[PDB]
Amino acid sequence: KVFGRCELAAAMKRHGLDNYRGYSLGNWVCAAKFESNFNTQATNRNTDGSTDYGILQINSRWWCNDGRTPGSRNLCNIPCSALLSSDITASVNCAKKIVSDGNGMNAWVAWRNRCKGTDVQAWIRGCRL
Ligand SMILES: [Cl-]
Ligand SMILES: [Cl-]
Ligand code: NA
Ligand SMILES: [Tb+3]
Ligand SMILES: [Tb+3]
Repeated sequence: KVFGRCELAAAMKRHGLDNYRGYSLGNWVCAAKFESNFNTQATNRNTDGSTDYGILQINSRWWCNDGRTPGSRNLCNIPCSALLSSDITASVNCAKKIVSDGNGMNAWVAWRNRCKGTDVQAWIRGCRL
């Protein structure tokens, strides 16, 4: 599923991401925009053989099991395919674990390079929230 901007903002708010670990909602919408272009089915293969999955491009080396990432951990206790669902619950719950790791949202390269330090509130302006 390809989310609309405000549709995704409302779903993330319902699942408790607004101000989670201090990151306002616009940070999460901005991250999803540049990680996946709002597409729950996005996948991207990395040079180390791991793959990034879903709207927040969660990585199979640490967070989910895809059966082909040797020596990988499954810290979110989910098959990576669950992160491609039109229902974002699994992605949100796993993202909450990731952002609680030491580096916060710096774990997402696109957030660090394209959202951090910008007017991220613009990503939710005009939305009925
Ligand atoms: Cl915001
Ligand atoms: Cl933080
Ligand atoms: Na794994
Ligand atoms: Tb530690
Ligand atoms: Tb440690």
